[PDB]
Formats: sequence, structure tokens, C-alpha cells
Amino acid sequence: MNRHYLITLTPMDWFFFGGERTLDDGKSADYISHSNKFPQQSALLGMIRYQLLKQHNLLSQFPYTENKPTEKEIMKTLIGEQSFRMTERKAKSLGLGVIKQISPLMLIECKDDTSSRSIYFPLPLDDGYKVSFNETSNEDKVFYNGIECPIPNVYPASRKFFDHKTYNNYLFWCTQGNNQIKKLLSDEIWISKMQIGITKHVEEGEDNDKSFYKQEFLQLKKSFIYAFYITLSGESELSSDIIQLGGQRSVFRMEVESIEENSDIQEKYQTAAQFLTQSDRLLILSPTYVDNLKELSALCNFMWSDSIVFRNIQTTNASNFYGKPIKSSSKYHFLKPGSVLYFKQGKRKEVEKLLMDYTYLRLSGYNIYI
RNA sequence: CGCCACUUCAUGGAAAUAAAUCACUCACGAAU
Repeated sequence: MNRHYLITLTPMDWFFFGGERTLDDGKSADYISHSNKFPQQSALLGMIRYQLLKQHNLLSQFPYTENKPTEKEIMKTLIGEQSFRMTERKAKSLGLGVIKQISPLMLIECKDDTSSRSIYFPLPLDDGYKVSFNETSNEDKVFYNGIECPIPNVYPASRKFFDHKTYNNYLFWCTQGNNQIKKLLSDEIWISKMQIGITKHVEEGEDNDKSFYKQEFLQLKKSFIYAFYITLSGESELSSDIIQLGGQRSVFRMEVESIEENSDIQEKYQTAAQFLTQSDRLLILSPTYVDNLKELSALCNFMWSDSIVFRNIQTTNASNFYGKPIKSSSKYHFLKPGSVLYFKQGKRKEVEKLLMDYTYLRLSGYNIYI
């Protein structure tokens, strides 16, 4: 039937998950490139597809080449005809091969024990404060670009009011304790180094395009690994290997573990995130892509949200795999993890319906909440 | 007037003292 795996990635060296105004972008190519802390789920999909072809010896080698029909059909049945695409955001099927669903990438801490792994999540933006939202006729009201919404009274749940100077919840990641949420600073998880690189020969070149590039390489602290859950169609197999995930040939180690069958991985991820639940808000655990933010703000009053940029590399089975890849023509803005959507009385169901209507994005571990 | 010699052969003090003990300039430049 279907087969469920847990896939742990261990950084062998300093990795580089980059992208936005990255190098070789032109328009002041901006040699200084900073690494994103996580890869896009598209990178996860592509890595899975690349390794699936590696196991079956179906990769493209040598300069521009061709394909015979039967290997084309086996690539169809294994990986799919087309990469992760934003245009298929409302397709009810993943449009790929044996891959059905992947959980959002999760940060996992591996203590030196048989003891289980602690799952670390970004700290909710509302953690530490209470939002009361007093609404009995006009007593206070705010317009967000021309929409009526209640007033967000925010107090430190410890009265005073929200001092943005004290606000440091965006710098923390959380995990479950006995009954205390364990807060970890982002620096205690990711260490960064700036690298200076040049081309030695020196030929005719112009700045941002000849030499002298600086890249941010991230290292993940000792006992921390990246993980996700995958469902495969059952006629394939995933083998432990050494992978390339990210930019500048960032090399990782796959440990593929088979979890017991009949296990919906979405329920597993939500069980992991259960300790952050609050009855009055929806916690965004992974980037979300509501097609109308004004529509969402209609039913949510205070959206304690941030934004991340998403851009995808678009390739098919027959594409120049050695060349400037085709990037997604549109830049897609996603809701940062840890974002808080505060809804009206009731009305939770149709905002959840708006969030889950992107079933293709739900399957690629994006619009996940708790 | 005649005759005639012996003795002694460096001790004490001063044995280095003071002034200068590194100074100025350059402390990275150009292309990338």
C-alpha cells in the first residue's frame, strides 16, 4: 500500500540554504549572500526525486542528451513529469511519482541516549502575552488598510502594556519540557561564518560578477538534525545515502527509518506540535500561501504574522540539467512559522477551510497549523 | 802622618666614574 518513512538529515559540513537576492542574480548581483536557516520544501521534493533516480540508475549524465520512451515512462511512474510548481497550488493530487506527502522540515535534537528526540519549533509570536480583544460595541477600533477590526489589548502574562523594546519572541525556538516550554536562542542552534572567495586568474570582469564574493555558511549545533516524514507509493524504496541539499554543494547524511504502518504523518507532526496549542489562535507551523491576505484579514483581526519569500526552480524530465535553471516567474510571499492568526468569535472553520483549500501545498508540508 | 771601610735597594692610596640605552618616517598601498 503506502509506506511511511522518517528521514533524518545530518550536516556533514557547513551548509548553505540560500536564495532571494543571491549571487549571479544580476542587477547589482550583491556578492554578499546570506543563508536561509531552512531549505524550501521544493528542495526536499527535489532531493527525494534525485535520490529515487540514483537508486534506479536513471540520472542524466554528459552534455545535452535524449530519453527513450520506456525510461521516460518509468520516470513518470517514479518521480513525475514536472517539478514542484506554484501554479498547481489547488491541485488535489501531488502530481509526482511515488511521493505522496512530506511533513514540513522539523528541527530535531538528538541527545546521547536511547531517549527519544526533542522536536524544536519556532516560538509563537504571542507566547508570553495575552490578547484580550474586548469587543462590546464601539469602544476602540483600528483600520488595517481599510478593514474594520477590534482592538488588540496585549499584556505581558506575568497592568503594563506591550513594550516592543522588550519583544524578543522572534529570536527563540521552543520545545516541550515537563510543564515548562523550553526556550532556546537561535544563535544556540545556528552558528554562521562569512567566507571570502575569489577567482585567481583575473580576467576581464566587473564588480559583483568577476571575483570577491562573500557567502554565509551555516553550521547546526552538535546534537541537532533536520528531519521530515515521507509517504511513498509502496512500489519504490528509499536507501540511506549521502545527499546534496542546499547551495554550494552542502552535503548531508540520510538516515531512512521506517515507521509503523497506517500512520498519518500529518497527525504525527500535529501531535508533536500539540504542546503549543491555544484555543483563541491558529499557530502557523510552516509557510502558508493564502491567495488573498485581505480576505484572510476579513475574518482574522490581529494577524501577528511575518513574511518569507519563496522562489522555486522549475524543471521537467527533459530539461538542461547543466545550465541556468528556470526560476519561478513569480515571487510568492508566505506566512512565517510562529505566526498567529486571531479569529473572530466562531469563524475558525472557514478560515481553516481557506488554509486547507491548498491541498497540494498541504501535501508538501506547507500550510500546516495547530 | 801611616793605614783602613761597612750599611741600606718600595711601601701606602687611587684600580674606573658619569651622559646618552635607540630616535624619526612608513603601521599597509593598488588592482581586484
